Amino acid sequence: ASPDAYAAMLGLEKALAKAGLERPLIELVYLRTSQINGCAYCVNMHANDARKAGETEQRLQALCVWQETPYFTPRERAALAWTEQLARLSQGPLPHGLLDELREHFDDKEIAELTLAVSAINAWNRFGVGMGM
Repeated sequence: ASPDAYAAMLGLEKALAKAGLERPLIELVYLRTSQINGCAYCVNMHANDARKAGETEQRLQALCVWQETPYFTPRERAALAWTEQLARLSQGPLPHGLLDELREHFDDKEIAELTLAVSAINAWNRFGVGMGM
């Protein structure tokens, strides 16, 4: 019964849904940050969503540890490092190179889309965790 809240939160996923970032990738972004933030609700949602959109079990189980795995592409790995360091903003400055490295795999407008995706899920993880979903 804060409907003004739920919809402010949907207006992000409404923009993301119009975003030129490929959906399998924003699902890896959502699933990975939900791992880091401990939203079990979000992890179960997007995990299955990613299944929906055709992800393999092998990559799904490797994302928890993607850094060490060959299963993700350079473009994926660059979005996953952005998402990892923006999830852990509490702990660290971002490394200076991160923005530059990102530009070697995404055009400027993809980066803003990547960034709203990661911000949107960081928001949702906080609603989930806070309300014991």
